[PDB]
Amino acid sequence: MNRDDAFLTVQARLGYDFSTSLIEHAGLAYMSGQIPRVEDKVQVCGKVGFDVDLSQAQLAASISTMRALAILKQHYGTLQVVEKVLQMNVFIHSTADFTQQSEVADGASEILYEILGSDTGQHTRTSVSVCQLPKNASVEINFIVALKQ
Amino acid sequence: MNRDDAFLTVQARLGYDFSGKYTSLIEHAGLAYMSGQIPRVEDKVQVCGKVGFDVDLSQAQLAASISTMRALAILKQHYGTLQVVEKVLQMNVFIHSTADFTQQSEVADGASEILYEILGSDTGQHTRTSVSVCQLPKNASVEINFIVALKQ
Amino acid sequence: MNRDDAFLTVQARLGYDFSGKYTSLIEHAGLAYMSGQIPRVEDKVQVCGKVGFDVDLSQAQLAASISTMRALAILKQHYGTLQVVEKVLQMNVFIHSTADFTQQSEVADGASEILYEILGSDTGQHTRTSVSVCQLPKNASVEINFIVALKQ
Repeated sequence: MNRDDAFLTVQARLGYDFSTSLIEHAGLAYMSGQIPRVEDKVQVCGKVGFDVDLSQAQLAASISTMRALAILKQHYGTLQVVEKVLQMNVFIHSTADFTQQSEVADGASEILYEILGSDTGQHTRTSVSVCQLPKNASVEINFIVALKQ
Repeated sequence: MNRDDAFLTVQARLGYDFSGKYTSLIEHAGLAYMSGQIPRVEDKVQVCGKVGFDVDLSQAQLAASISTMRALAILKQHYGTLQVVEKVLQMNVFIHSTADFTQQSEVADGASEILYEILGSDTGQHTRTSVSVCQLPKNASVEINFIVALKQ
Repeated sequence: MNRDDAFLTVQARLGYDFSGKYTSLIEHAGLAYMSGQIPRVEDKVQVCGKVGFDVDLSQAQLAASISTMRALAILKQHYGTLQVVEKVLQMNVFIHSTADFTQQSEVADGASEILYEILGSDTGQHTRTSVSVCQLPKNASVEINFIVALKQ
């Protein structure tokens, strides 16, 4: 399966309709932080490790990533424009005893590998816990993406 | 048109003078990377405390405005004029808040609005991220960093 | 004499051996993006805990130093030598701390000093952001990421 069809499959599996947010400069796309919202309605709200568990937090990370990918696909028409996801910053709304930030971020990284593949899905990342996020969201993720020239 | 006079006007409206182990700004390949700015002006961090506890939404928006004006003053000092700005590529807003504060977007609007008023809706467009942190240098309420594309 | 010798000297001074699903470093257009580094060396996240509670300022500075040395070791492994570094464009420092900790700048100085000691006051110049977070992977006390310009 190619990148755009794989995207469609992940979108159907999650059960959401995903189809300034992004600025392009010098072959790079800078993307605003994305919370797990669709239309407006924030989809996974709460504090990870208290009222949100690890599985749900990974889901939230997946949704934020799919939103970013949808924004790219809408702006450029196809995910074939992605050369590399250079950087992914994951901010997790959690308790002060939660230590599984890597596993939560794996929920986003897996989406990248599933849609972009072994090589193009490679990315650097940072994962930290914050004490709150916009509209009580549980995860927020931003990206810098290299675009194919 | 006249971004520098607009900057001076915001400085007058806010009532602070901005024309007063790391580096504030580094340029590479036509981009200026800027260090995180807390609201320090005329010495003294201006709006200290925890948003949603001893700092309210309006004061937090002011704090965001001050951090942004600080960044613009640094740009004006390095490049002589805000006409050097092609685009604010990225603005990261870190808000020192309580665990029930969910209006991070409204706090960040205090910075974004300054960018739009001074630079215009075109050169003022920017991506942004706004998250709550549990503390900041010198008990500051907001800290903001930037990546700015430069003209020519 | 050069930066690699300085790295070995600082490594001896610190007393850890650094030569021993994401990617640590990706290069694009002459920039190396680096993942956030917690103070992991000799298969132990070193230090760990909440700064201002069970980690004091000195230990947090050591943690910041270890994360920085890790980043430098990754660059040296990828490129064979630290002579490829032109500038550390950006260093973001996230500190696991209490809600009363306000010395984030002093913690980040532990990283900045490593950069200056190994790379020099010129190549070691960097912009920086330092904020407190409420937790980190594996209960770590500091996590640091980097954007580094390469000489070309």
